[PDB]
Amino acid sequence: SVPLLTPYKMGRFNLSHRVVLAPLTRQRSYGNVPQPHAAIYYSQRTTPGGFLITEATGVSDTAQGYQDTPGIWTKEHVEAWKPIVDAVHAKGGIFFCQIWHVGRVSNSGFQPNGKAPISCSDKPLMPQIRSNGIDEALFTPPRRLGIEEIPGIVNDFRLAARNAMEAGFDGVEIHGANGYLIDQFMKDTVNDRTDEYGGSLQNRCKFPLEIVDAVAKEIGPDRVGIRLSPFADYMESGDTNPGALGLYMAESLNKYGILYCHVIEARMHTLMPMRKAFKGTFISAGGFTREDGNEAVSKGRTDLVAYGRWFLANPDLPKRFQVDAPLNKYDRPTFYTSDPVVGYTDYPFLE
Ligand SMILES: Cc1cc2nc3c(=O)[nH]c(=O)nc-3n(C[C@H](O)[C@H](O)[C@H](O)COP(=O)(O)O)c2cc1C
Repeated sequence: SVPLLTPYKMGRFNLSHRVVLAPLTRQRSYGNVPQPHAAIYYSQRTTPGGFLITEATGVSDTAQGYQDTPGIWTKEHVEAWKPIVDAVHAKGGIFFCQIWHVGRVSNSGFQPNGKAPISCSDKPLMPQIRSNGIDEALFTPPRRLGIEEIPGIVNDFRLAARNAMEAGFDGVEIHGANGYLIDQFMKDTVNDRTDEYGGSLQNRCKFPLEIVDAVAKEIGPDRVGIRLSPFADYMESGDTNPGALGLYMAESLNKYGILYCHVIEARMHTLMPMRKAFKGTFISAGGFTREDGNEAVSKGRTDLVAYGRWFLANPDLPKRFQVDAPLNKYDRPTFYTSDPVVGYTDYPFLE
């Protein structure tokens, strides 16, 4: 009866409902290592046939810009993620690992040898902001990547995709949104390169398309999604022509025949052109209510809807939605704190 709670077939996966766990950075993977507490967390949010996306997961030793976000670039990361994946599988979840590199959204304190964060350009991020006291930028201005270094970062994503499979994930979500490394190349206010990776829409999408290319070759395009936010400007990532960026990307990922395109809504024409252009599954995110999502599903505006904050705060979100029970309030001050339990796995199920 309830459109959000109607099954849906995502390529070769059968989903019981359309209520997806959005990727949610929780900063509790000590030392970039996934922790057994995450096994409880994602397990609590699993339903048979539910689709879950992990928090963003680093592709390399320089992919990090916050403390305690997990990697999947070492054999060690692989082994620690296995029991988390298995717990999700035990309750019948389809579980995709979202893979990112923060690029310029970082500092020397997060980089090996204390070196500069890397980006498509050397454009400094929030220059008005310094750390407590020192006249020193909070976001250590980034090093512009040599074109000789770009294939060996695009390979970093190919390899993280490989290690996701090793850990047993069903698939991978490429984090091409929110002002991080992939979005940095795509956005015209950030990418001012005068080589083949910059200086034009096509040049600017070369990077993401190379990444999609290498991941889908590694693991199969049928296990590959990408997240885009062409309309956002998180971390100074706005585009002067966001409708064009969006359409060119959605159109351009058709060639590759990947599984899904997952897009964050603007401040609300926008998502539709991308949806009609992209032939596979479409996932919409950003400020959905139950009723917003029921409506988007029934009117064919999207196939799935990712909920981030409400799902964070309600381990049984899909059930609650099935029934319209009241939701737990989300406690913002513990989104990003570092306790294994508090504001992480102590949001309650329905009495
Ligand atoms: C605590 C917090 C962490 C997040 N971490 C990520 C991230 O790892 N990757 C990502 O693509 N989006 C991230 N998001 C965005 C969510 O996936 C989602 O798009 C956003 O919360 C808007 O959806 P909502 O209205 O359901 O909360 C995060 C959001 C919050 C609140």
